[PDB]
Amino acid sequence: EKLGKLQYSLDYDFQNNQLLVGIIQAAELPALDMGGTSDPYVKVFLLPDKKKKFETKVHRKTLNPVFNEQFTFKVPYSELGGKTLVMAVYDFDRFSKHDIIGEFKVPMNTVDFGHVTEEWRDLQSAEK
Ligand SMILES: [Ca+2]
Ligand SMILES: [Ca+2]
Ligand SMILES: [Ca+2]
Repeated sequence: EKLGKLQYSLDYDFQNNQLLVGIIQAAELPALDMGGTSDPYVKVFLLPDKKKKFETKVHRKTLNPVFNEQFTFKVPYSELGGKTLVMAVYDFDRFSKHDIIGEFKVPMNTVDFGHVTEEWRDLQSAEK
């Protein structure tokens, strides 16, 4: 199974003291519907609390979508280090329980916050 990835561009602005989470694009995702398609959308939040749980616009009928949506969490830097950033790209099924594509987590203590960390990180298979 070709499980795919999500590219992000994540920064912290120290004049306002806020987190910044630039969700760019996903590539090569599995089809979870009876026509070889997916309806992808990213659920974007922070551990362990879940302060501002976000949802991107749904890009219906594609396995390679482009979101371009920066999600801002207004949190101080001493509280940010312990918190771990989650992105879970989901298939929208309109009526039934929404079938997960996959997910990964990124600790803020591993991110060096000089400018912007911009990288492709891979989506691992979730059973949710
Ligand atoms: Ca589905
Ligand atoms: Ca669907
Ligand atoms: Ca379903």
